[PDB]
Amino acid sequence: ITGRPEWIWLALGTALMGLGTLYFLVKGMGVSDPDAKKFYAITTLVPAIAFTMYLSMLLGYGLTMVPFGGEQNPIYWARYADWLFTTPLLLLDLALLVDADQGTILALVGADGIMIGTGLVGALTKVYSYRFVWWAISTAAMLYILYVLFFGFTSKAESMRPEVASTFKVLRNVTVVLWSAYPVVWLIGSEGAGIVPLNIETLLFMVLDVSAKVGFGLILLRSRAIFGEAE
Amino acid sequence: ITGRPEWIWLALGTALMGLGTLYFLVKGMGVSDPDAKKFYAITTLVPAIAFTMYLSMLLGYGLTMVPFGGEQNPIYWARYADWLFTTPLLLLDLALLVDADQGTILALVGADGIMIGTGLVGALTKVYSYRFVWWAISTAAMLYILYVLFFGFTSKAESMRPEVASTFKVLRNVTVVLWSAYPVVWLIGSEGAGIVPLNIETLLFMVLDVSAKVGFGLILLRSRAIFGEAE
Amino acid sequence: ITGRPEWIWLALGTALMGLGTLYFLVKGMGVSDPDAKKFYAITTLVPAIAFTMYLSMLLGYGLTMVPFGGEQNPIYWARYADWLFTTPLLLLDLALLVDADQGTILALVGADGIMIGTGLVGALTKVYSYRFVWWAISTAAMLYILYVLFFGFTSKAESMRPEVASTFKVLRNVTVVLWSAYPVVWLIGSEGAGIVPLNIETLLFMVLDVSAKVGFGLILLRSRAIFGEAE
Ligand SMILES: CC(C)CCC[C@@H](C)CCC[C@@H](C)CCC[C@@H](C)CCOC[C@@H](CO)OCC[C@H](C)CCC[C@H](C)CCC[C@H](C)CCCC(C)C
Ligand SMILES: CC(C)CCC[C@@H](C)CCC[C@@H](C)CCC[C@@H](C)CCOC[C@@H](CO)OCC[C@H](C)CCC[C@H](C)CCC[C@H](C)CCCC(C)C
Ligand SMILES: CC(C)CCC[C@@H](C)CCC[C@@H](C)CCC[C@@H](C)CCOC[C@@H](CO)OCC[C@H](C)CCC[C@H](C)CCC[C@H](C)CCCC(C)C
Ligand SMILES: *C/C=C(C)/C=C/C=C(C)/C=C/C1=C(C)CCCC1(C)C
Ligand SMILES: *C/C=C(C)/C=C/C=C(C)/C=C/C1=C(C)CCCC1(C)C
Ligand SMILES: *C/C=C(C)/C=C/C=C(C)/C=C/C1=C(C)CCCC1(C)C
Ligand SMILES: CCCCCCCCCCCCCCC
Ligand SMILES: CCCCCCCCCCCCCCC
Ligand SMILES: CCCCCCCCCCCCCCC
Ligand SMILES: CCCCCCCCCCCCCCC
Ligand SMILES: CCCCCCCCCCCCCCC
Ligand SMILES: CCCCCCCCCCCCCCC
Ligand SMILES: CCCCCCCCCCCCCC
Ligand SMILES: CCCCCCCCCCCCCC
Ligand SMILES: CCCCCCCCCCCCC
Ligand SMILES: CCCCCCCCCCCCC
Ligand SMILES: CCCCCCCCCCCCC
Ligand SMILES: CCCCCCCCCCC
Ligand SMILES: CCCCCCCCCCC
Ligand SMILES: CCCCCCCCCCC
Ligand SMILES: CCCCCCCCCC
Ligand SMILES: CCCCCCCCCC
Ligand SMILES: CCCCCCCCCC
Ligand SMILES: CCCCCCCCC
Ligand SMILES: CCCCCCCCC
Ligand SMILES: CCCCCCCCC
Ligand SMILES: CCCCCCCC
Ligand SMILES: CCCCCCCC
Ligand SMILES: CCCCCCCC
Ligand SMILES: CCCCCCCC
Ligand SMILES: CCCCCCCC
Ligand SMILES: CCCCCCCC
Ligand SMILES: CCCCCCCC
Repeated sequence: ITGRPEWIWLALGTALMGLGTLYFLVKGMGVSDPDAKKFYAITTLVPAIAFTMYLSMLLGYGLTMVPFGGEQNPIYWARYADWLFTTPLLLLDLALLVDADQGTILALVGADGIMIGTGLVGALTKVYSYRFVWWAISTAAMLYILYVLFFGFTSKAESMRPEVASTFKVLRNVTVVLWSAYPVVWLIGSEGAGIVPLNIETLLFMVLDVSAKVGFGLILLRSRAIFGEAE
Repeated sequence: ITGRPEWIWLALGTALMGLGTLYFLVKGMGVSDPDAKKFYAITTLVPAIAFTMYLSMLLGYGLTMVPFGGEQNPIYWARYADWLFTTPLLLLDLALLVDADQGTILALVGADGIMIGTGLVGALTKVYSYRFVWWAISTAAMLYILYVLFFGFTSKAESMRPEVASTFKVLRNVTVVLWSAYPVVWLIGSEGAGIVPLNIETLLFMVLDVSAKVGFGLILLRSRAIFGEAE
Repeated sequence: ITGRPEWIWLALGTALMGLGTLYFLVKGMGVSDPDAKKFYAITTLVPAIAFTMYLSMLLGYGLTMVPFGGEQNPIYWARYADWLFTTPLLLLDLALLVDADQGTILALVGADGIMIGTGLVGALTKVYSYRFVWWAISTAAMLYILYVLFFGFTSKAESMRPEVASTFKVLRNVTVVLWSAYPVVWLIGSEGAGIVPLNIETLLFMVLDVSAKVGFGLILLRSRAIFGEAE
């Protein structure tokens, strides 16, 4: 484990995702509202999945070597197995908050799968220049997601209860800022141009992951928007 | 790229799926009917997924070598990753058109997963004679799907609006004819008996894919069956 | 095939899953109740999936070698591909029986995915002591599932029709007893401590699989709880 300088950030990430999972699990014990139960189930699964994948990276299972640039490059593939399941769950939290229609939910989840799937292909591609073709396709899929979150959901939240509109607006802004950083870290990190070393890259993804999952969840599950209007 | 004679058909397929995706995306911009939005989302995702997998084959990522018959045989595995997601989406288009019940939808999607999954196992199997055992199981799963589309959905469409009944009947006939060709191309192509060479096999799958996805989508999204009855 | 002593139990399992699939398929022909169709579709898919994965193990495709303990250990990875899809389908049978809320269904299916996913990682892990870390995480996920089936569903079934309450109680008890045996067989078998040899381990999993899928299905599909109350 300790033979890799980035191990400290993988261990911290593992701990923070595990602690986040347990807090949400305990906090959700005393909840019977069927609407609130939906948000607790979605939001608790997110850091639980991330916990297992951070642990796999810490123990060395989620790491492979990819030859490109005449070098064997360490690629943590477990990140994409994490994101494949956690990013659509996070979008479902937002879509259920605004009572989005089914067709829009399917478009979001499908574009998200394309985003993560093409990012994985780009991470494992051995022809250096082709890695950035996949990065560009994946980034186009992300821009579609961000467009929908702004010019489809925002207008839908305003016609909703005030507390669900204000909570959505906050979580929307958090998501757009944090998610946009991921393609940048990829491009300048060891998967892309190799400007930033792997140990610093790992620290950046850990800060982003914890903020986008645990921080996101703390804002959502403390809001009254997750409960139905009741007397 | 150009070192493979089949590259021209992979490049054409990539272009036609990309163009198809963009047309459906633009055409769906001016749509607010929640029913129509469902069909546009399903139908636009189909060629978008196929685009990415054709590109992976063009660039050489979606290709592996499988030893059988005393030879290293080029097997494009990316086809099955495509079909795993696009064939159930196409069946969902048909099932939603006739307002199929949930139990029937689950049976269709499950049989479809078995069809594609066993076809993938057959494509990667190293014992030559066993490849055709998997082909037979996969073909049995397809025949179940075709039976349901005829002796379960057809009777349901007649009790529906006339425009949804006539549109379903057309898309049903297109699907049964085109899908039935796939097991035949597999059997006589490089995955099976090896009668037809890979470059011709690739041309045939490209014609079938574009027809079953883009051609299918053009018929559906030009129909009024996708809109609810409104004044 | 016959070069492996466990082949006899893989062949028996294949036959019993295939026969089970055909019986459920025939029995479900004469069913039009939309509620009953749901249970028949879920319950017939379970042994059909298991059939294909037992066949892959029989023919040698679903087997790999994992080095640990200074030895190349035969690991049947196809079991986890089976369980990944069949265990959530079995939980869906139970959840639909008691009309569970959506949030609870998602929590069950998500915990089940974590259970199977971490068990697969543990089966393929090359550092011997780490294999049991994954076993423990997977077992914690199972205990969560069992808790929900007892202290969330049981109370919900009592407020239901008497026949659905008594049928659920029976299937609940069958599930908790049979599922609990799996982590024990893993721990003492070739994936874990290696006390029980592989051929005996394979026999035990076959008895458990057939009972948990075909036996489970025979109890459910003979009950009147799967039909709506009708005159
Ligand atoms: C509606 C939305 C959900 C739609 C989703 C969008 C999606 C279509 C976007 C594209 C996804 C696609 C790129 C997934 C590729 C997975 C692949 C990286 C797995 C590893 O295989 C890659 C190479 C080794 O580098 O295999 C070496 C050769 C091996 C012999 C490969 C044989 C196994 C194949 C991988 C079998 C295909 C399985 C499916 C891809 C499983 C789904 C994986 C997940 C990442 C989507
Ligand atoms: C309700 C419906 C959706 C049900 C679906 C029906 C489905 C059950 C039908 C059978 C599907 C099954 C054959 C999928 C097999 C995937 C497999 C080809 C992936 C590549 O692995 C094959 C060998 C190399 O040749 O791995 C070499 C050895 C490696 C060490 C393998 C270890 C990884 C395992 C593959 C882990 C299992 C992952 C799941 C199979 C992922 C789903 C893939 C998709 C193709 C279903
Ligand atoms: C809501 C719920 C459904 C959530 C589900 C819970 C889930 C997150 C729990 C953890 C699942 C995770 C451990 C799955 C790992 C699959 C992995 C074993 C496949 C084989 O790859 C392992 C190594 C060889 O040993 O690959 C060698 C290196 C290769 C180069 C690997 C590159 C391919 C990657 C495997 C791509 C990721 C694909 C996804 C993991 C596909 C889903 C598989 C299924 C088992 C979940
Ligand atoms: C909890 C994890 C989250 C919210 C991860 C989000 C990840 C992304 C938005 C990743 C995006 C990428 C691109 C847009 C292209 C480059 C490759 C990716 C996958 C890093
Ligand atoms: C857009 C792609 C489509 C509609 C693909 C359809 C593919 C099939 C219907 C494939 C069927 C197969 C068999 C029936 C057995 C032989 C292997 C397959 C997977 C080619
Ligand atoms: C039809 C198959 C069924 C119902 C299989 C159930 C399997 C389990 C409940 C497996 C549980 C495991 C653990 C709890 C940890 C050890 C590894 C597993 C996956 C065997
Ligand atoms: C979206 C965030 C990207 C900003 C990356 C900042 C990295 C600064 C760290 C110093 C770079 C290390 C280079 C010298 C080793
Ligand atoms: C009462 C609110 C705080 C509860 C404690 C939460 C502990 C989980 C770890 C959170 C750290 C990361 C927060 C986002 C920066
Ligand atoms: C379902 C369509 C299958 C028909 C295949 C027709 C192939 C004819 C092309 C000529 C065969 C090439 C053999 C000589 C190289
Ligand atoms: C107005 C209808 C035609 C629009 C142009 C569609 C261009 C997408 C490519 C379609 C070619 C394949 C059609 C099926 C044979
Ligand atoms: C949950 C069931 C686990 C019980 C396992 C009993 C196995 C007894 C078979 C004899 C053990 C073989 C050891 C000598 C070869
Ligand atoms: C009339 C009920 C029996 C029908 C025959 C079922 C045959 C399928 C194989 C069942 C054997 C396994 C039963 C569970 C132990
Ligand atoms: C490729 C993996 C995608 C599945 C991720 C799991 C979450 C799915 C959310 C589905 C939302 C409901 C759509 C109607
Ligand atoms: C990782 C694979 C999980 C999917 C298994 C297929 C069954 C899914 C059941 C979904 C139940 C409905 C949830 C609302
Ligand atoms: C185009 C939709 C408007 C909202 C999206 C904001 C774009 C942020 C740019 C992200 C940069 C990634 C490289
Ligand atoms: C048996 C259901 C009737 C409709 C299915 C038509 C069968 C077409 C044969 C396909 C040939 C594939 C080898
Ligand atoms: C803790 C929830 C109560 C019901 C679960 C029964 C636990 C059975 C123990 C299984 C042993 C697996 C190692
Ligand atoms: C080795 C660098 C080659 C540059 C390729 C950049 C491709 C980016 C595509 C974005 C449209
Ligand atoms: C090398 C050819 C061996 C023939 C096997 C055919 C199997 C087909 C099974 C269809 C029932
Ligand atoms: C080689 C045996 C090492 C023992 C590790 C046991 C780990 C079990 C963790 C359960 C909390
Ligand atoms: C609940 C605390 C979980 C912390 C265990 C993971 C941290 C790795 C320490 C080496
Ligand atoms: C929108 C046009 C997309 C065409 C790019 C793919 C074709 C491959 C050319 C080499
Ligand atoms: C319907 C009977 C299915 C039996 C075939 C599988 C058994 C393997 C025999 C070698
Ligand atoms: C993106 C930063 C999240 C901050 C988490 C703190 C929330 C406390 C209510
Ligand atoms: C299967 C052939 C499809 C033909 C596509 C043309 C549709 C234009 C309306
Ligand atoms: C767990 C044992 C199941 C027994 C199956 C027999 C059911 C006949 C109704
Ligand atoms: C990490 C355990 C949390 C302790 C309870 C927090 C207040 C519900
Ligand atoms: C109005 C809410 C502002 C939230 C933005 C937070 C950016 C990290
Ligand atoms: C909408 C604000 C985008 C912020 C992008 C930050 C990328 C590091
Ligand atoms: C009555 C519609 C006929 C459609 C069949 C088209 C076959 C390619
Ligand atoms: C229902 C007509 C079937 C046509 C099969 C064509 C196979 C090449
Ligand atoms: C009251 C029903 C008892 C069922 C338990 C069966 C254990 C195999
Ligand atoms: C609730 C009874 C548990 C039985 C466990 C059996 C494990 C072999």
